[PDB]
Amino acid sequence: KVFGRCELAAAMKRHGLDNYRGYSLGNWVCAAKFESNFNTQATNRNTDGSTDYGILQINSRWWCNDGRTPGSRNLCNIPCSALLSSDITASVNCAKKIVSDGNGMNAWVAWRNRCKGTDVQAWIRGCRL
Ligand code: NA
Repeated sequence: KVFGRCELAAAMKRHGLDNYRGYSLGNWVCAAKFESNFNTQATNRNTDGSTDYGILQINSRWWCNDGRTPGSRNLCNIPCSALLSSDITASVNCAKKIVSDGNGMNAWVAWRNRCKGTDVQAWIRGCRL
């Protein structure tokens, strides 16, 4: 599914991401925009052979099992295909584990490079939340 901005904002808010570990909702929406373009089905392969899955482009080396990433931890205890669902529950629950991991949202390279230190409130402006 390709989310609309406000639609995703509302879903992320419902799943407890607004202010999760101190990151306002706008951060999460920004990160989803530049990671996946709001498309739950986005995949992208890395040079290391791992792949990133879903709206938040969660990586198969650490976080999910895709059956093809040797010596990967599956710290979210999920098949990586669960991350591509139109229901973002799994992506959100895994993202909460990642963000808790000690590097915060810097784990998301597009967040660091395109959202961090910008006016991220702009990503939820106009939305009914
Ligand atoms: Na893995």
